[PDB]
Amino acid sequence: ASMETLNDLVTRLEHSHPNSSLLKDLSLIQGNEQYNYIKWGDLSNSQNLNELVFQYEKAPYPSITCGILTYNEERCIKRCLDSLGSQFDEILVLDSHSTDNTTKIINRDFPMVKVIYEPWIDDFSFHRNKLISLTSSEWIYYIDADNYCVDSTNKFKRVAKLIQFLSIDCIISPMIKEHIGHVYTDNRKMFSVKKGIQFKGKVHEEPINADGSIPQNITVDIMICHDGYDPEVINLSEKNDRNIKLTRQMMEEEPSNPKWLYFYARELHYASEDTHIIETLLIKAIDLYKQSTYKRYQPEAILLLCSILFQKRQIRKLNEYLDLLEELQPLCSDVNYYRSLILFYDIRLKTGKLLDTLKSSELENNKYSFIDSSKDHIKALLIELYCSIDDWEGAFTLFDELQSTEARNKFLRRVKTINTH
Amino acid sequence: SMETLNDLVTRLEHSHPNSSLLKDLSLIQGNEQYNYIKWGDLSNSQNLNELVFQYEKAPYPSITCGILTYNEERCIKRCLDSLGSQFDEILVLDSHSTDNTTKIINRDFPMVKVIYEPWIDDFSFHRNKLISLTSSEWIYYIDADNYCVDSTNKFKRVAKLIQFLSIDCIISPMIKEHIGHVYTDNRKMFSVKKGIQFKGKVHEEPINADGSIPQNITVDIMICHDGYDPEVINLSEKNDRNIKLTRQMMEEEPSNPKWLYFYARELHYASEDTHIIETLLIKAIDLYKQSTYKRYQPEAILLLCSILFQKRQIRKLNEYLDLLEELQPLCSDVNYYRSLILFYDIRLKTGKLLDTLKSSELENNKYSFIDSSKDHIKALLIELYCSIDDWEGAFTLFDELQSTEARNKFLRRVKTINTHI
Ligand SMILES: O=c1ccn([C@@H]2O[C@H](COP(=O)(O)OP(=O)(O)O[C@H]3O[C@H](CO)[C@@H](O)[C@H](O)[C@H]3F)[C@@H](O)[C@H]2O)c(=O)[nH]1
Ligand SMILES: O=c1ccn([C@@H]2O[C@H](COP(=O)(O)OP(=O)(O)O[C@H]3O[C@H](CO)[C@@H](O)[C@H](O)[C@H]3F)[C@@H](O)[C@H]2O)c(=O)[nH]1
Ligand SMILES: [Mg+2]
Ligand SMILES: [Mg+2]
Repeated sequence: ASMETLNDLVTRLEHSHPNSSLLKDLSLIQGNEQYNYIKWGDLSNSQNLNELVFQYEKAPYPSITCGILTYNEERCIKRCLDSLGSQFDEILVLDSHSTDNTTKIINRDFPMVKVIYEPWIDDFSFHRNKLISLTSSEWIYYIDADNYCVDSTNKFKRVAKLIQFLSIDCIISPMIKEHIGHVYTDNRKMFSVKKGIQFKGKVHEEPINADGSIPQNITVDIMICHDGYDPEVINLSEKNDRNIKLTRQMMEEEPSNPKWLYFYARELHYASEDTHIIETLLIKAIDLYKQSTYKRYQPEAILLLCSILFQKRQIRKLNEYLDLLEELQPLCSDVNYYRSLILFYDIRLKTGKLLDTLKSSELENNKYSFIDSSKDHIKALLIELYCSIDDWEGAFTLFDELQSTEARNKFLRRVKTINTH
Repeated sequence: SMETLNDLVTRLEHSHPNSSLLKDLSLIQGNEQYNYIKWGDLSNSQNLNELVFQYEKAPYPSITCGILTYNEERCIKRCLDSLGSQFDEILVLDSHSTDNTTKIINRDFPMVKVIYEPWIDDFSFHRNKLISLTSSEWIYYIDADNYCVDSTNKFKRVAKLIQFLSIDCIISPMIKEHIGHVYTDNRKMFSVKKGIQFKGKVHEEPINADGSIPQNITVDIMICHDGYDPEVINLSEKNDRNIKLTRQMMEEEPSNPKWLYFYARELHYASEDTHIIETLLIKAIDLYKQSTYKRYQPEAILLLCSILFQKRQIRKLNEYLDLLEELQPLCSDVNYYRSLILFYDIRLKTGKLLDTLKSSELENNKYSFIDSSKDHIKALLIELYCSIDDWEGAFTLFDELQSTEARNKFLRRVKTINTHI
């Protein structure tokens, strides 16, 4: 009863059965090489592998309930429901007594959907834990009313079947694409309801194991869209205020929990509040993380602080927090991202000083050339320096001053390419 | 009592802003150099009044315009038309043109006198023969591929002024090449009463009767030249002519650096071995040490510098920049080259930064908590590409971006660039 990774199993099947349902389901799991499973024999024996593949073939699909919180979502509720298809065995909408057409649109166009009511009490976990309560299926998947699936393809059913069949203990995250096109992978939206999992936290809630441990998240190749942060459609300030209210509530409940300090900092940052207050909150959070087994968001907190420190040019302090992050997360790309930002800033600074020194040492200061009386060669070098530091206005300005054809070409060439290309 | 031409200009700018004297003085560029003898005290408004009226009243010296021609049917009329009726005598010395050159002159310009003299590979001999044939006080030389922009009687005025103030010099109009570059030390106009003679078979120049090198004064007269326009002229043919005559001068006057500079320059135009050119120029610069003749040394040093910069011999380049600074403290080209060195090193740094980031962080199991797609890193690389003027690389990565927040900076650059057209 050996154990190997999902990726190891993938390899075998990519030789043995490239059209097996098992391989097709496995390849929905991202980061396959993480995560282990237990085999019940020698799978390099082609008979045993055929029996595994065939046993997956005829295994049942777990039942899955889709749970949806609603409050005043007439804008998008139909978009949401239509995107789900017919995968799910049940669709519960827990509505907080909407005064728009939300429930009318549901009753009218979606008679299969069950609508339950529960008044809002400023606790996302309470509402989501109520949906768990009402679920008949083996699994739940949560989608929000301002979300919609692109490529349904029965992938929810398939993922549930695979995870259950291979006895993997986890929460499942689809990918969630914001309206700007940025994709989030740690969402924690789909799990079995038979293990005593409960959400905790009034906002920025997450699923917690019944023993209080933090479950492993596995991201799957299912794309969900969101427009809840699109300023053309919604009042971003209203939601930022909702989040601040509930985050503050959570801080009062759970001081010394760094999670809420980070989110408080993050929300004040969206509202363009005093960065020194944000800075102090993040420093306190990072310090609190050291008392905590809970590590989620520590990287994100360090990186928000970094963004502020870089902006304030506190390079020494910034490097100390990058070093800390490098230690906590050896393979995190963001460290060298920031190390690179520091280097580039200094490069542009050096360039700017060179430009200024040249300009004002031969600012027509009587001094004479032997290469060009018009000093167009110096002007042309200054132009290159301007483009180098992304000061195109200064470039265009001095370009107009050029009294030549050879001097003008280098810039004209470059400009032509941009318009066309 | 003696003072500068600039001093007289100052006095007159207050007293007599419409005097001929001041109008004529202002044709002289670099007035602050050069001196003259006042006759007493010009802070007296009557003395100055008399000087002014004396100048108003003084005669214009006679000027002959001398032109060498060989097969200039293309441009001889453009040339003669541009001269106007200024001159007291126009002499063409023709080397037995086979084209229509002299027919055009005799048909369309009957007052012009045409003399013939077989070409003997010696520009000085031909120019001195023009001196012999001159009836005026002054000679001004123009070539057949030259044409005055706007006469304005400036030649007669310059001659009047220089003679009235007893200034000992050669006169240079400004000569503007087809590319748009202006040369100021051409040495084309002087009195034929002082035993001046041209020397050198090519790149010839006027020499005082005692062997000394006259002072050059540039005047605000624009002359155009298209004799280096490859559209119209066979440059290689002209280059071969000059190398031949230049080699003859090196045999006559070895150890005269002038001819080493010109031989190097000509071999360079013809893309000959840069090591040979370098060796010639180093030799020339070393011969300058032995000579009071300093003309073309700055140009020799700068040609060498161009070559050394191209070969990336930065230490040697800096020695020759330091020499040029010691010789020409106020020459702008030293700082130009010092800036080129620093800009090149900066771009190298930027290039290595780009290469290091891209190779360590893209597509290789390192992860981000900022953006899982790594578009923030790609966005920074795009910035680096633009900084070093590699837009094609920038365009390529730009297309990989999925976030519009990531796209924004490059889009606005390009958008703002676009509106400037
Ligand atoms: O009083 C209320 C307010 C909202 N709702 C519903 O709950 C869902 C919450 O998502 P909403 O779009 O409002 O919050 P958002 O900031 O976009 O979501 C994140 O933040 C949420 C809160 O942490 C999280 O649940 C979500 O998954 C994140 F993406 C949505 O479908 C609302 O209709 C409600 O029923 N009653
Ligand atoms: O065999 C010949 C060849 C040319 N000529 C004439 O001499 C003049 C100068 O020649 P050209 O303009 O071709 O020489 P270029 O290289 O442009 O002039 C420089 O180089 C010249 C050579 O030092 C210098 O005189 C000139 O002022 C510089 F700008 C021009 O008007 C020709 O028609 C000639 O009469 N017999
Ligand atoms: Mg939402
Ligand atoms: Mg010419």
